[PDB]
Amino acid sequence: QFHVKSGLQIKKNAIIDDYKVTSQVLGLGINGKVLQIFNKRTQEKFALKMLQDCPKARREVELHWRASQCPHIVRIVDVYENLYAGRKCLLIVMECLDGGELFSRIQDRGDQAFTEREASEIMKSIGEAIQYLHSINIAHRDVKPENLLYTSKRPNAILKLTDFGFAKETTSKYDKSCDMWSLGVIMYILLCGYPPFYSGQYEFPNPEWSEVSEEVKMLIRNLLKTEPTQRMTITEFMNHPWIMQSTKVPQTPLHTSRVLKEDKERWEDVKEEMTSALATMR
Ligand SMILES: O=C1NCCc2[nH]c(-c3ccnc(-c4ccccc4F)c3)cc21
Repeated sequence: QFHVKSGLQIKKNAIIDDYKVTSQVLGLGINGKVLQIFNKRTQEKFALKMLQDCPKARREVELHWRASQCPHIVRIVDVYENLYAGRKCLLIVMECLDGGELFSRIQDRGDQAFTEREASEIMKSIGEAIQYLHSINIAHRDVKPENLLYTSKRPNAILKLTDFGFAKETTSKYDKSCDMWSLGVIMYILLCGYPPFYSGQYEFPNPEWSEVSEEVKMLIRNLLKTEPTQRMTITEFMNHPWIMQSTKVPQTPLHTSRVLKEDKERWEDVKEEMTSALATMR
C-alpha cells in the first residue's frame, strides 16, 4: 500500500575495502577515467566514475541517484567520498554496461540490415528515459550517442543513458528541450547516417529519404525546430503513433548499418559537433 526506496548514502570508508579496483579503463570522459571494478562480496563487474567532489558534482550524483530507479537509465550502486590525490574525492559506482555506443553496435549487426520498426524501438526506449527525468523535473542536457550504451551484446539486450555531468533540476528560452533536440538528432542519424551541418536547412537525400512516410518525416521536424519552443514536448513526443506503437511500424529496410560502414572516418568529427550543438546550447 506504501513503498519508497533507499535514500542516497555517502559511504565514507575506502572503496578499496568494498571493491578491488582495476586500472583497465572503459569510459574516457569529463572528470577522469571510468575503471572496471569488481565487487568483493558478490564478485560482479562495475563502472567507476570518479569526481573532484565540489558542491556541483555533489548534486549531479544526487540526481543520477534519483534517476537510476529507471529501467533505461543507468543505475548507481554505490557512492563513496574518499581521499585520492589529497582531494576529498567522489567515487560513484554504477552498473557496468558491456554494450557499446548505441550506433557502434548496429554496424556489427552481422545478420540482415536495419528497420524503421527497429529504429522506433530504439528511439521509443530513449524517449521513455527522458520522460522519467522530465516526469521528475530533470534535464539531462547531454543526450549524445556516446551517452547511450547497452547492457550486453545480445539483441535481447537493452540500452541505458549515462553521464549526468550535465543534468540539472528544473526547480521552482528553456531547458528540458535540449533532450528533445537530441532525440531528433538521434532519430535522423538513426535513419540515414548523418546529421545536419552548421555551427537551418536539412535536406533529404534520395537513396535514403524516399518512400519513407512523411508521417515519420513529420516527427523529426517538430523535434528539430531550430526553435526552443514547439520543439514537441516529450509528453507530446510520446503521444504520436510511430513511437507509442511498439509493433505497427512498416518493416522498410534501412541502409544506416551499411551507411555507417561507409565513412567510418566521420565520427570523431560527429561526436564533437554533437557536443558542440549540445553542451554550449545555453
Ligand atoms: O557518467 C559518465 N560519464 C563519462 C562517460 C561515462 N561512461 C559511463 C559508463 C557507465 C556504465 N558502464 C560503462 C561501461 C561499462 C562496461 C563496458 C563499457 C562501458 F562503457 C560506462 C558513465 C559515464
